[PDB]
Amino acid sequence: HWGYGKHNGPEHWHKDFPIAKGERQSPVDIDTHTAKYDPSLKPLSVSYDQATSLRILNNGHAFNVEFDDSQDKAVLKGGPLDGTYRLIQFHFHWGSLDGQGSEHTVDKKKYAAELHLVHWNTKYGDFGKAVQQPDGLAVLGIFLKVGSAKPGLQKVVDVLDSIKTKGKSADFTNFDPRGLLPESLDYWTYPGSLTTPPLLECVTWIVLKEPISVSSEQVLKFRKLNFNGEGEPEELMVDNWRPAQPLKNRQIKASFK
Ligand SMILES: [Zn+2]
Repeated sequence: HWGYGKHNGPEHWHKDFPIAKGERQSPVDIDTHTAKYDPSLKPLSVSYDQATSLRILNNGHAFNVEFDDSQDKAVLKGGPLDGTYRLIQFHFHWGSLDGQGSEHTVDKKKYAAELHLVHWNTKYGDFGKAVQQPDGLAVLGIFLKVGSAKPGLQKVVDVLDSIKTKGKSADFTNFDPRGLLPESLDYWTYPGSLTTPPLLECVTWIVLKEPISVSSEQVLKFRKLNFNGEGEPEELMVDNWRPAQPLKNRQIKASFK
């Protein structure tokens, strides 16, 4: 039912998902004047050498690259996190134009896109159990700006033509998610939610300060995808981002000075 249209987009999600009006919704604007450096925050640790990508899928709202999360092959630890979080999928949100597309903003600035690397806490034993808990998920969010090409993104861009419409998928093995990281892993963190329905308040957000650069050619490939299924009227998969939600009572902490 839900999507990003005038009729079914973020403004309306609360009708079927009333947590959309909740106290810990994502994304948020990150005000660098109030998001204070916290010298107790630890560095992020990613152990991705055994990461095992399986498939890439157009699910009608984005494309997901899915990973084998049956063992500790690709894990996020440290930062604000207690214990071990396994990578299950990554996906992006992006705009129709370069000046919009990110979900998080930084002093109201919107980036061209935002990458989300979705991990779940092995405390809970599978993703479905994890999403029911406040400490269930950790999502690493990485901004994209348009400039030089990102070499590590090219493998993704090169298969998007094979999953144009909703429901299409392709084999996608041997993808290295380290290739999507920026050089600095300085971050902001706060407690929040999934940014699509069901909007569950189960996420420790970790949003990197440093954007990655992608080329105009790369992000243009994103914008050729379709929200629709095969044989339906074309609706380009663009502006699949939720806008900033109220911070309410929450604290955003910065890992860096
Ligand atoms: Zn996302």
